[PDB]
Amino acid sequence: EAVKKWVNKIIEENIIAVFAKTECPYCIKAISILKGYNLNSHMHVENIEKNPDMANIQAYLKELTGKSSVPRIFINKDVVGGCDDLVKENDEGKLKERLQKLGLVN
Ligand SMILES: [Pt+2]
Ligand SMILES: [Pt+2]
Repeated sequence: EAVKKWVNKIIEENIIAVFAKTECPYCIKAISILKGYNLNSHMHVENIEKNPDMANIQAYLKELTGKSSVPRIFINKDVVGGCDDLVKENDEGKLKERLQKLGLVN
């Protein structure tokens, strides 16, 4: 239960929640895209590889999203998914619409 509660608190306390790991190019790219929207104040990045419970965290992220890979991206508890999902939403205008509805971008 403790792992699930830990992941949940990260997702609930931060509007933009990103689970990543060390030296992960698509993590870095996703985080960079999000920071380009000046989301820093409402973003939290958790490195789940530097964690004794990495497998449990990944299994729970898969239960929540369908995939165990990082990056895993949540916006106001909604599953965005991975960096490719973020790029699709960004290119098609859905990311900006998300952030507008949250008051995060004018
Ligand atoms: Pt943070
Ligand atoms: Pt691992």
